[PDB]
Amino acid sequence: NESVLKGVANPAEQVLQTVDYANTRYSKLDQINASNVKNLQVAWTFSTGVLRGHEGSPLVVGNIMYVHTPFPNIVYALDLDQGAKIVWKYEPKQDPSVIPVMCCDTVNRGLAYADGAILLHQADTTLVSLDAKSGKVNWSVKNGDPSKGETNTATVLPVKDKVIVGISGGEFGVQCHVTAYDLKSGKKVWRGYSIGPDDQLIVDPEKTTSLGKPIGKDSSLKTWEGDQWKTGGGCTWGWFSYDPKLDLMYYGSGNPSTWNPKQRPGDNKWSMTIWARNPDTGMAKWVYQMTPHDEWDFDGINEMILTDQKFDGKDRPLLTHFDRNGFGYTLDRATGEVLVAEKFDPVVNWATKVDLDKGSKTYGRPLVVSKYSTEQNGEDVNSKGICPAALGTKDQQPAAFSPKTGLFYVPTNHVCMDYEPFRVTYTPGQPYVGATLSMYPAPGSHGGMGNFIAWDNLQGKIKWSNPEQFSAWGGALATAGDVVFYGTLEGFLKAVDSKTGKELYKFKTPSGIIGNVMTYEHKGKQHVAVLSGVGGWAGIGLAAGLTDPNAGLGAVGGYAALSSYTNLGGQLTVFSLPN
Ligand SMILES: O=C(O)c1cc(C(=O)O)c2c(n1)C(=O)C(=O)c1cc(C(=O)O)[nH]c1-2
Ligand SMILES: [La+3]
Repeated sequence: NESVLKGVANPAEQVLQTVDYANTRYSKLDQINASNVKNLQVAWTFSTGVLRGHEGSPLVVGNIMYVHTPFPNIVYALDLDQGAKIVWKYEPKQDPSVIPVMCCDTVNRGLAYADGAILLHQADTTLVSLDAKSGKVNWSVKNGDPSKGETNTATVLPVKDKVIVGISGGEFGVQCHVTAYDLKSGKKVWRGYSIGPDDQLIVDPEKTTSLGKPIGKDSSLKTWEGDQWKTGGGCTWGWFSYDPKLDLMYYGSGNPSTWNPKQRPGDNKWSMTIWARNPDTGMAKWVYQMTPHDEWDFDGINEMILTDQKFDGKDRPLLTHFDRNGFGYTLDRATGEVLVAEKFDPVVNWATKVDLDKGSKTYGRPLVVSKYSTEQNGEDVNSKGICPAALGTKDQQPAAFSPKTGLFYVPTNHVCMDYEPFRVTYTPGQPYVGATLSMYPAPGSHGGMGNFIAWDNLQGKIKWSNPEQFSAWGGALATAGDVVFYGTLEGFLKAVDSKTGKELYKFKTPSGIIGNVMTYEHKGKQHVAVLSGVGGWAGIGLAAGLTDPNAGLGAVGGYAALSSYTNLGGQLTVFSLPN
């Protein structure tokens, strides 16, 4: 919406979970800079009343702050003028039957502002348009059916007069998609599935290009066996980006259906894929699969950061993406050409490289190492030592980009995995996985399970790396003060120098941080806020109460030592400087 581009142009606000349309997570505010951020103090705090994992960030439109919670996804409206008083509250009624049909915690990744409305996407696949000034419901529409195992954890993207939403359920045999709804009415406009026939994909077989060449007819059907694409995954629970000058929205598709690759032969397109659609029609201009025929649940849903940098001496419209498979891709967001494809964790061993030789016969595909391939090791065989784990080198936590340093600040994981697939039959509403996993720190390094690194997307190198004891599940934020903020799983909100990488600030929030750090400006003064509350997959052992070491799909026993640093929580902490 034009109401969104007016909010991105106001650095005192945050009208999107992604900061800007380009998903850069870079704020122009420079009141809190590298020279005074040591003096940062807590201004005020606010508890949400909800436990489990708190992802996302609050929005601040004008002088009103909007805070969301995990299930049942309550929306608070705090009057920043009235001392953070609750002006209106939206407590939705949802079926508690929806919690067990969620892969990995009851999380919700935030709201969005458009045309005076607060857009909420509930866990039960219900899209609600709430009035920003009163909280009254403008319209409610159900995007899916949790009876079939279809939930939602992602945020929405408002573009022009439409709202594009995602759906979760890659672990429940869901044929996922992305859906555009009317902003003023909530009517369905177009629905672009990630898998299936060409009409359901909304793809031009002669004009939609993959790796520079047309995708052809039945590009996705010819890579699936029989009717298993109807339960084929490729879900869309990540972050959405948009370039208005190109009229293109970008997102990533999730894992292909079950975790047993033997019963799912073929490339399983277009799961694990970067998409580029028209917001109005849904027509894909170009498309690129990162992990063909997945064997490790390397959901390719991570954010698509749009930047304009000089590549080979030419100013190119770029697209950088830090995938779960451990590779940081740098693409031409206009054509879809893959320029760079390197590992942003040196321990990644599942593939030797991503073949980018333009006449290699394997152009654009990762060279799968047979030692760490679960399909080659076969069903009911434990593939030991695969790095990264199923949670990947980087999960839902979004990375940030600083145009001053030209670097990407990505909160990474450092966990490897034992993987044993087995055959499973599909029942609607029941999980459709077929794998028993065990996670543990990488044998190298220092025993830590996380790193906060700086990335150069034009040569594919790590400029500097900061270690972390546990994984870095919190979204990062870079500012014009040469600072980057991110939260640790032990509940620490850290600030590092954009160029050097030195820790400048560290404060203990009440719980582990899996949400994204945000900043805003009220009465002329910059504040930085973050939601605390450990959860997601890293804190599934604490959030779900699991005690088995293999429960929670391996992540319960992988983060056992997390319990001696944090409990469950639901707090928002706001920081500023002494007046
Ligand atoms: O394919 C899917 O349907 C889906 C959904 C989610 C989700 O909705 O949160 C996750 C995953 N997959 C996944 O693979 C994963 O590792 C994961 C971690 C988290 C989290 O909250 O930290 N969600 C999800
Ligand atoms: La998944």
